[PDB]
Amino acid sequence: GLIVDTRDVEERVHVARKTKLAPTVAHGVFNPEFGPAALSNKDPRLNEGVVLDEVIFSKHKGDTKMSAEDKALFRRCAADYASRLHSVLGTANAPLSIYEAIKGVDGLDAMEPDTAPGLPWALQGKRRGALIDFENGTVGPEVEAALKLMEKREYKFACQTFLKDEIRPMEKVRAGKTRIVDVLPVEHILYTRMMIGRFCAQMHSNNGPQIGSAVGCNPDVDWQRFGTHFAQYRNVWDVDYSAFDANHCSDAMNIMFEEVFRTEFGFHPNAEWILKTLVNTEHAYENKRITVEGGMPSGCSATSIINTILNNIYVLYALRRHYEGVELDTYTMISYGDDIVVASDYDLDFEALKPHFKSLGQTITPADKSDKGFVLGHSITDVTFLKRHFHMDYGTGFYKPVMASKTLEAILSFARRGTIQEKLISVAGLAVHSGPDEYRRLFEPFQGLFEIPSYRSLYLRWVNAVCGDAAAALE
RNA sequence: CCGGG
RNA sequence: UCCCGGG
Repeated sequence: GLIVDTRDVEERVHVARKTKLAPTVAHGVFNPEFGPAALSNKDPRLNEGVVLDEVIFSKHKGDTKMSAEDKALFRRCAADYASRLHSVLGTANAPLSIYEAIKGVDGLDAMEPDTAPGLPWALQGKRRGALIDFENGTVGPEVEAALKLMEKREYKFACQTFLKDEIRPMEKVRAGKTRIVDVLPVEHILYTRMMIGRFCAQMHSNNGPQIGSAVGCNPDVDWQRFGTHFAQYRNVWDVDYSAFDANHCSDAMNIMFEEVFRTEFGFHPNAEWILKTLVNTEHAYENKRITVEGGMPSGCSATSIINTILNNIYVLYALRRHYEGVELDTYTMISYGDDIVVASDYDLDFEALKPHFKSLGQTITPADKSDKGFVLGHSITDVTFLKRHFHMDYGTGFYKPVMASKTLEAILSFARRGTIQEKLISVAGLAVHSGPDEYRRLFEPFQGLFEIPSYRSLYLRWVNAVCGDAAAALE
């Protein structure tokens, strides 16, 4: 987005400063080129003379304005995808009750009861539990008063910027490219869930190529579904974006919201209104307040869904801007926010689409670094989706999500205090797909120290997970 | 609590 | 932080 104003200010929102991610015994063995993001501006691991506060917001390069003709084209694409979407999900998009929005429904998990509340509550020193009753599914006066302002479209808010405490490639650590998290007020999250929660629930439940969304999928089971779909196409592309979230233009966001969340598709009028409050935002980071036009706040309710929907419209838009007679049948895709796999029998030229995506403010590049440009004839077994390759399991003949051993090494190399046992169990569920020898090697550092699930036990669990009756081949 | 986006 | 998936 475009920074329009950055006045310094009285009140101060102090972040975090130091990581909770401490090295494990595995770190000494694998010595990964990965470490915790820089959270302090004076982190010695940083490159000298590189201030952390600058690079955080460098992603805000501007808010691409589109022509009348590009907007009408985009409107057509948004409406075309919307048609497909609401056809599959139905039109029961009436507001969720307060209770439902808090407690969730089938396809939509309940709100986190003790996550950050946002502004202005964090300046008062107050937790989510004080504002909202998560067991009961009810709200205090302050939230109800905010609820009332949103009804009448008079509600205004600020986003609380947090530095993301996570493992990053050391190049990005040293370059100070710590990701941020735009924390919205808990009431904003609540109302958004009220306005579009059922839609979201339906999306999650209906995940797959048809709606072009993997939000809600379970890679253990769904890799067989997705893998077999995409293997039917002659060409598959693995597309990377540069700062996807920041670079959604005001025009694209507004038109997408206008076409997808219409009252004629069952939504309350304020579905459109509440989503449109994400366009022009005020961000609070320490003593500064930054006003941004364009871009999606990473950490609002349904950020993943909104990004996924945009991804879908972008691909349609870019193809129709370059080629003639392009429809939704012309290709297939699945995305998860900025992450995307696209396939087609037509030999599309994604190199030629680069400028057409640029007209939206988005920079596409191939997922592999080498080979200067996009290439034809790539298959499903060459691409990364959700940091997972599609490899055929030779025991069952099903697709399994394989993570790169270097990534698993990095994950296993760091942990927060007193979680190591728990993390190992969780990560073993990722690592089983790398096969027995690699599984043994990844956990070898932890032997004698923690309980490591046997390879065999997780393999049988998985064989049941994918279908179930494949397990019931007792010969 | 862990992974992914 | 938001969702998603798994304990």
